[PDB]
Amino acid sequence: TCPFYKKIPGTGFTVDAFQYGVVEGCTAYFLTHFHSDHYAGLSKHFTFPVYCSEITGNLLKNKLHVQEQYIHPLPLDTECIVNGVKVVLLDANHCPGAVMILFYLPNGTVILHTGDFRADPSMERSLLADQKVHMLYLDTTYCSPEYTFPSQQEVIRFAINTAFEAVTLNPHALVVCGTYSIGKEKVFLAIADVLGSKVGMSQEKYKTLQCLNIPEINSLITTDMCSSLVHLLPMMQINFKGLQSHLKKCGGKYNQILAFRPTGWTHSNKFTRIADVIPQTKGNISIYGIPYSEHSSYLEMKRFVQWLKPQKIIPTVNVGTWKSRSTMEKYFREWKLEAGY
Ligand code: NI
Repeated sequence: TCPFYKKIPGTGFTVDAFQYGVVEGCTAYFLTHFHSDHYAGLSKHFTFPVYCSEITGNLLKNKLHVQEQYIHPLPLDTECIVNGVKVVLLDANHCPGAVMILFYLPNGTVILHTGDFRADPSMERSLLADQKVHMLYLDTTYCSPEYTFPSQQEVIRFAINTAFEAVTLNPHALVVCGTYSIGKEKVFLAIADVLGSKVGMSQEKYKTLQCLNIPEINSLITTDMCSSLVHLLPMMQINFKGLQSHLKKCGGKYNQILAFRPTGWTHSNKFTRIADVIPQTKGNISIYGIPYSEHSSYLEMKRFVQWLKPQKIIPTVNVGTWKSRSTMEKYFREWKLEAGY
């Protein structure tokens, strides 16, 4: 049965609620983004209206085979009426296609559902600037001050400089990047661009990338692994055994692997600057963990919320333990007392 923090009161609507069967009274199911914990339950047999971005709708049709008649894509930054209620989709600065949803309830209440997001000051000049929000359903993934990490731009500067140095010292090195979902495409696209290579990958992952409206993509990716010196592999294979095995398959073209694992936060963020990051090495194989996040840091989250000044906050992440819920509630009250709302 569908939990309360996935229901929008005063509407027939649910958010990211596909794993509960037919939800009683739901007339439209919104999907914020194409990540498995959020789409869990959708397939070609789904027969209710799904509201989402254009990119999410390309993935629903091609990857999960949802029939076209039930997919309702909306443009961003545009007031739309759905089943008699005004809504707006806003860019979430998460993975490709990911949105926040503003609902303008018939009674005058305004609700923002962030989905998954990485808060940014640019959001302070979207259509959020123009009116008050009563309720915030918030992505609280990293809602604790110990969660620090660098900007995406610093992380990509590190990756590009590292890969270019390596391959210029040894033209026979291969670069490998891990993946398990959409998101974090800048990692492998930026490295391939500095090296003058396309990115090589499986047919399944090429298919997923072709749904994402990325400009000039045919110029950047390929299924011909032999023509490429940046390969994508599943995240589970990014270890010394899996990489050894891959190097065997390359027919003696290469004699060294430099590999990247984009993670979210890890506790090595509590000690080490991005500049100081070092790999794990065994023989001719080196693996770097790089903290490329598509969720808000604590500080980014706090800034957004203190700007928005919501009357009530409903967390959507870390909701399963009393200790988590109490920690989050304490920071929300600190933020409100400090800012004065
Ligand atoms: Ni996500």
